[PDB]
Amino acid sequence: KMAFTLADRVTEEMLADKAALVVEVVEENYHDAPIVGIAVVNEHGRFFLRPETALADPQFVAWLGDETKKKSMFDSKRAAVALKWKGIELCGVSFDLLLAAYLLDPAQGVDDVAAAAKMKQYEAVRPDEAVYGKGAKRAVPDEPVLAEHLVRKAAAIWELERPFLDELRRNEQDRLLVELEQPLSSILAEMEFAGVKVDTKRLEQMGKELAEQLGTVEQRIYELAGQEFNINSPKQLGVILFEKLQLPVLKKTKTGYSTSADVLEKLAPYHEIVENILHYRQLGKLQSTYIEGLLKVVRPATKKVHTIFNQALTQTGRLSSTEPNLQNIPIRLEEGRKIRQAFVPSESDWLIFAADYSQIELRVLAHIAEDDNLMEAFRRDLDIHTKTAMDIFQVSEDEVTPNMRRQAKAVNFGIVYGISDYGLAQNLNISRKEAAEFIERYFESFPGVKRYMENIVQEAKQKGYVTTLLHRRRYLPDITSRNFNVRSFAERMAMNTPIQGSAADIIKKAMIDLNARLKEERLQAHLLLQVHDELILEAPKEEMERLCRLVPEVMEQAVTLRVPLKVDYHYGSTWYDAK
DNA sequence: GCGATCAGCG
DNA sequence: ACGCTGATCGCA
Ligand SMILES: [Ca+2]
Repeated sequence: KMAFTLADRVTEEMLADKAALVVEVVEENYHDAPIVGIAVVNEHGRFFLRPETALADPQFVAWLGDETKKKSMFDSKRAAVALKWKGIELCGVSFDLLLAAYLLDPAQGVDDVAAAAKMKQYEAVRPDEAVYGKGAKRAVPDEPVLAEHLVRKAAAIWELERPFLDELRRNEQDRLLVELEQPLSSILAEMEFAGVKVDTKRLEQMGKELAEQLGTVEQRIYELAGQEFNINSPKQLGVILFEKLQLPVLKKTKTGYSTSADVLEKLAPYHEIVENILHYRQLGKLQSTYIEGLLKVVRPATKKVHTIFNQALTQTGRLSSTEPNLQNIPIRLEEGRKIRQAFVPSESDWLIFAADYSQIELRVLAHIAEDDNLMEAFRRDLDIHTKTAMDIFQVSEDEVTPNMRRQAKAVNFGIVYGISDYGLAQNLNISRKEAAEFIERYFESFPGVKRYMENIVQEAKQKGYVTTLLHRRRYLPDITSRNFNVRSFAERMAMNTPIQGSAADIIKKAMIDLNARLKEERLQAHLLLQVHDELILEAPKEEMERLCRLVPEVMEQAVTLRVPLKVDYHYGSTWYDAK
């Protein structure tokens, strides 16, 4: 139905200096994945190209890499990385429909060109899943069906750029797309392609050691239970704990007895089995997710893992990381933290360098709320988390353990983001009236935070959404819900999204500024990971000392707030040492 | 496939 | 009855 040239070679008119481009990669993980087809729509027509012809044509390759040839795309990072795996560079991406749709309304869950086109009443294109199918049935269709689908996706991109930019501009989000998210996309593509090298001999050794400790704990559980059972089975675990052993029931799930760690911790006074269950789950989580899981996704020839940072998924503007998730590598228990010893530089005599923001969301909050005491606290470079721990546990500063700090940190964000007296009581193991008076007290010291909580909720009711400092947006239609519970979850999102999203805006700007600076100074250091407020790099050891001044400065100057930004930084031979 | 659970970020 | 996530596993 749609007209296009099914082309056997590349011609000059496919290389105009503006086009909609589709480089189709069907597999979810696009690392080292087939490119199944190419479409180009421009002023001279609509063209389908087979990748074996276009990607071996030197003039098409030059066009891909020419930054003065502008491409409109959907999910351009996916194309850029699949092309990098083919040894081909993509430059000149000036519009990315996925990131435009994400910015306009992250709740759409826009995952293909069709879902984005629907936002503008454009429906002359099919959903990807209708063309390829799902699951075992998923397949690349016959070439004429493939070619028209790719041409219709590019025809859509061609038509939708203008209405999407128009609405971005009305939302004050046009520079957010063109100067933040699209430059970031190219940077994430370099980080993903570069990968992180893994010491598989060390991982494998930790795996055999764990499997031994697992059995020993597993046997002691069976002997404390007086029988054998599937310790991972909540049916059986619940039966053992709360029927055979008659331990008190403190919580239920939709499906039975809860055995979450906070329940198990409150049962430690009653029976010794519960802490063995705890230790068992921790060892098995390390084994399942971080030894075996990692080794599954290590590319064996290079010993690299190549994550995918999803840039159009979270409702706040954060990234997430998938397959493997390199944003939740263990750190807090020393047994788990050692897995970070298997993450190593990718070259001899290079080192890992990790820099991260100190208390970023509370500094953002002090700026946005304009709370005098909170601003004054960060002007003094106070550690609110440690001060809060001192108060909670009635200890001196030197007595504050890492445990108490991250516990006090959960109270600090709990209170600003709407924890109730009940939940704070359960989290702190204190009475519900103490919990409530503690909350009254903290708002006595930070009344400007309290006003911000009330003001932001009123502003979401009036406007229908909340924004971040760089104008990221999140609609909250449930804020006017008649249902008490639904409305409440929406109010807590109103309190939290502008703070967490602004912290996301800042580190994203930090990454763009950092890359420009590294390039300007002609350094080999390059980014490997982002972990929400943390940047991890690797670099030749000859560069460590320059990076100790460069990276913190770049991150601290990314934005200017009414309080300073603070950055800590470490480097070492493995990710474990970069602390 | 989903819900409970737990690893991380604040 | 703080918010944002992803992987694994049993299935009440
Ligand atoms: Ca931090």
